[PDB]
Amino acid sequence: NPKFKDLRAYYTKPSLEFKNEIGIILKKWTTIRFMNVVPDYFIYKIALVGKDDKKYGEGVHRNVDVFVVLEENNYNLEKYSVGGITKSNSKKVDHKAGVRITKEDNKGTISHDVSEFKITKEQISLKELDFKLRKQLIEKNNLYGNVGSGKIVIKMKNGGKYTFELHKKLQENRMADVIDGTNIDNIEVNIK
Ligand SMILES: CC(=O)N[C@@H]1[C@@H](O[C@@H]2O[C@@H](C)[C@@H](O)[C@@H](O)[C@@H]2O)[C@H](O[C@@H]2O[C@H](CO)[C@H](O)[C@H](O[C@]3(C(=O)O)C[C@H](O)[C@@H](NC(C)=O)[C@H]([C@H](O)[C@H](O)CO)O3)[C@H]2O)[C@@H](CO)O[C@@H]1O
Ligand SMILES: [Cl-]
Repeated sequence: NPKFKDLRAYYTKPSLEFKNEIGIILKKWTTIRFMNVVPDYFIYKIALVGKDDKKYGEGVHRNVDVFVVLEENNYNLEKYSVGGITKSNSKKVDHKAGVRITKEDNKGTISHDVSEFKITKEQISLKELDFKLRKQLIEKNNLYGNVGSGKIVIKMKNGGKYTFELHKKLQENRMADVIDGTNIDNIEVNIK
């Protein structure tokens, strides 16, 4: 009940997608480092968390895509987002993955729904997957209305999996983890 409010608000935030941009990293001036992205005359500050800190050194980084979710921060920054950095596509991707949703309402009834998640990137961040999928589950399945727990599992063609626990926000460090979008096989969602 109480926890759903915060999650529903976060996962209904607006997002932005920047592709084929350049990232600019200057000397560390605070506790976390940032990649600056300037698509159209405003500077986006992307926190470098988890694996991204060692992945991007000072200087210019070409072929950068960013999945952006602006949010509040303790650094006094106006256009701040965490993770979501990937390598731009070498060429167009036109792929898709079936989503299988099992939901048990607050009355015990078990239902099923299906959707198709469209994949247009070779490399996709767990940030993007987690965010887009939860937003879809809120809009179409009322996630965080009556029920707000369970899991999203991204199943890969090689047998790998990536799990997002629905009762809390995706851990920040994992927002920088990236996977092969073309190798996503299907997605399983269980809400309870
Ligand atoms: C304090 C904190 O934020 N710690 C996180 C780890 O999360 C904690 O430990 C977990 C075991 C769990 O108890 C969680 O609730 C805690 O916050 C985090 O560990 C990942 O947690 C997620 C669930 O939130 C998964 O359990 C993940 O295991 C898997 C996965 O299913 O997603 C296993 C899977 O085999 C593996 N896939 C491959 C191909 O290797 C994936 C994958 O490594 C991750 O999804 C990539 O993000 O992991 C736990 O690893 C941990 C992940 O690095 O980060 C902080 O330490
Ligand atoms: Cl695995």
